[PDB]
Amino acid sequence: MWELEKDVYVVEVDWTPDAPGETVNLTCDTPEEDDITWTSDQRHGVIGSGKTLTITVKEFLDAGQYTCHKGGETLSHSHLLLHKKENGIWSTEILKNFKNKTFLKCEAPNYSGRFTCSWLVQRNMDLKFNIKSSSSSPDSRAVTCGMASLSAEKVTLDQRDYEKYSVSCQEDVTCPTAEETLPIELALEARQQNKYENYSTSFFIRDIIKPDPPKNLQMKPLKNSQVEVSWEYPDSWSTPHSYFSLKFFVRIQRKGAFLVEKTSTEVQCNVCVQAQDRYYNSSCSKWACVPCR
Amino acid sequence: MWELEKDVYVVEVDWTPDAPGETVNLTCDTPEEDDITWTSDQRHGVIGSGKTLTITVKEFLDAGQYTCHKGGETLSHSHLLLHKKENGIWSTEILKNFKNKTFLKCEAPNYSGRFTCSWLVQRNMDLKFNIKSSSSSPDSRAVTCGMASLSAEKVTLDQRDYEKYSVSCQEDVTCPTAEETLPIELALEARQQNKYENYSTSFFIRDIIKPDPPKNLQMKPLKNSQVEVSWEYPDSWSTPHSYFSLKFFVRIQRGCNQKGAFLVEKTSTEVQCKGGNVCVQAQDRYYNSSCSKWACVPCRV
Ligand SMILES: *[C@@H]1O[C@H](CO)[C@@H](O[C@@H]2O[C@H](CO)[C@@H](O[C@@H]3O[C@H](CO[C@H]4O[C@H](CO[C@H]5O[C@H](CO)[C@@H](O)[C@H](O)[C@@H]5O)[C@@H](O)[C@H](O[C@H]5O[C@H](CO)[C@@H](O)[C@H](O)[C@@H]5O)[C@@H]4O)[C@@H](O)[C@H](O[C@H]4O[C@H](CO)[C@@H](O)[C@H](O)[C@@H]4O)[C@@H]3O)[C@H](O)[C@H]2NC(C)=O)[C@H](O)[C@H]1NC(C)=O
Ligand SMILES: *[C@@H]1O[C@H](CO)[C@@H](O[C@@H]2O[C@H](CO)[C@@H](O[C@@H]3O[C@H](CO[C@H]4O[C@H](CO)[C@@H](O)[C@H](O[C@H]5O[C@H](CO)[C@@H](O)[C@H](O)[C@@H]5O)[C@@H]4O)[C@@H](O)[C@H](O[C@H]4O[C@H](CO)[C@@H](O)[C@H](O)[C@@H]4O)[C@@H]3O)[C@H](O)[C@H]2NC(C)=O)[C@H](O)[C@H]1NC(C)=O
Repeated sequence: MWELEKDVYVVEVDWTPDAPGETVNLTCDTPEEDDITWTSDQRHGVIGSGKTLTITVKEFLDAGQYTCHKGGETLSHSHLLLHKKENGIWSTEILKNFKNKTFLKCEAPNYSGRFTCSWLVQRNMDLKFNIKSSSSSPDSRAVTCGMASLSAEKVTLDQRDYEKYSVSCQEDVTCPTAEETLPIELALEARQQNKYENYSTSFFIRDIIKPDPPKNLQMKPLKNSQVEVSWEYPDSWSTPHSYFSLKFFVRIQRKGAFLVEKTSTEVQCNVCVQAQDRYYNSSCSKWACVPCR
Repeated sequence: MWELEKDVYVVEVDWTPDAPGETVNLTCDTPEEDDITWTSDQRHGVIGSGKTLTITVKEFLDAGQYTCHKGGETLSHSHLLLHKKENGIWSTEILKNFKNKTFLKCEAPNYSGRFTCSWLVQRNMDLKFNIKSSSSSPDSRAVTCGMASLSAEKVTLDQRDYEKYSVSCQEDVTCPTAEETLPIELALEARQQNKYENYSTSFFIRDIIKPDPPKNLQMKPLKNSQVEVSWEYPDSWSTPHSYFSLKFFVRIQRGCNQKGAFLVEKTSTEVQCKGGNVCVQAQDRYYNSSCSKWACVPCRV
């Protein structure tokens, strides 16, 4: 057993059919010692007595809020969370894994340090999330995450849909030109009723880069059918643009798209264009399209 | 009065004609209390007695090394330095100021944190220097300076020459990309015989930048008299070169000397000279800091 927060405890449990439950002692935080009574928010009536209650916790009915009582007045109360372990494996039932069997998908528009992570949920009901820096050493990269939000978009995998969640985070210390020598190691804590699970990931910001679409994609004709198309870097992108250079791909929407490093080209013809980091093969941006007219 | 180092004290003195000198008590660092006598390395014979010597210090003869004695044997000794103050202003007589009336001139070849400061001296005799971080707060910029060295070069100002000194320094904490939020505050301690003075300066490394000359300035002709000249960034310059960009100036030889040079951001150009020298200097693309020394080659093919 281990403490998640004040008077909230997590109990690791083996979920095999004939598993021996964990015996856990829960003492009351009070000076009195007589007439002490215990109750549960799952079971009806008195389920124990004495300042310290000793119980065998295997099923979820053994979880919930345990309250002390003496002489009709309430005292302290402790909460028990369950962490399932089946076949030696920690349960992964709150989250729905992506096609690649991973759970967390993060993406960043620039090297500033800001990024967002998102996840899927199997059933959006009675959920509680909490994200933080896994490693807490001095030579670790400190991260300050925001609050998790339910997304309007519903992902469709197999032939089934799933609600998506998302959270924004910012990296504490940065020196933009420098190379990242160790990754950002994250850990997601998930609660659902009295079930506890947690998911971890490590990554470098460079691998999660996804620029924003190019702005002001304008047109100007020249001669019969030939036309020059121009645009400009997005406002979100890192500066200076001489350092965070970009390579753009140009396709024609009625793969086979051709790369152009300048911010304009002439071609005969929808005209769609996406962006990518010039020097690193990171994720490309969303397409910015305009009619070939 | 205040202690500079073990048994070396500094005495601030008002140098007006009729100023009352500061009376300072000097006790001996010894357990004995009898038969105690004092001497000076300036005055002849015994100049005092008693465990504690009380004197009025106004002129420089009142300075120097004061030694204790008992029965012909030497005891401890303390050294006194004077800081002159005239019309409320602290004296600046050991160093010779540059044309711009400043005393310290520093220059750095890159944003690494390394840089050097130099000064002139009025009389190169019996000198002792020491440079350090003036502010000693947590949010100050810590700097580790070296030892002052006599330079071979002798500057000539007006119609008179002066010996030059220089010292190299490195900033404790650095992050090439980092923004400068507070300046480097330095302080030079200068000693000359029994005279004490000190000079202070504040600056951002960006303002003292002076790049090294561009390397490998090659030529290759093309057409009549026309020829393309190419080069590359100096090895000393900060990396990556994509971030620490430069602006180059190109002149034709028959801080920044900006009279008939034309700017070129690329590392090569084509130009007509048909003989002579082609000189080129460098500068930071984004900041108007000091330019580098010229790199010249003959316009020959
Ligand atoms: C560049 O050059 C300038 C010019 O030389 C130089 O400037 C000076 O810097 C030095 C060192 O930083 C300063 O010296 C310090 O002065 C401190 C203050 O001293 C005064 O106040 C004392 C008050 O004592 C009373 O009040 C307290 C209240 O708390 C009480 O307890 C006491 O009992 C007492 O009642 C006073 O006593 C003292 O008097 C002495 O000095 C005067 C002359 O100033 C003299 O006339 C007296 O006879 C007597 O000798 C003075 O008036 C002082 O506290 C400090 O010393 C302590 O702290 C150090 C910390 O390291 C301890 O090691 C040490 O043991 C003491 O506890 C120190 O002496 C000096 O005042 C500056 N002068 C000026 C004009 O600014 C710069 O530093 C140079 N720059 C660089 C980078 O080198
Ligand atoms: C993701 O999910 C996993 C799975 O739940 C989390 O894993 C566990 O993390 C916790 C917290 O980091 C670990 O707990 C600690 O355990 C150590 C060591 O305890 C062991 O050795 C002791 C030797 O003296 C022994 O006494 C302990 O015995 C008790 O526990 C066992 C069960 O392990 C039980 O059977 C006994 O009856 C006892 O009750 C145990 O064998 C312990 O020293 C730690 O104590 C410190 O922290 C507590 C909490 O504040 C504090 O009160 C103490 O004073 C002390 O400062 C702490 O309890 C646990 O071991 C991990 N388990 C596994 C399998 O890895 C993981 O943390 C999650 N990740 C994230 C990022 O949250």
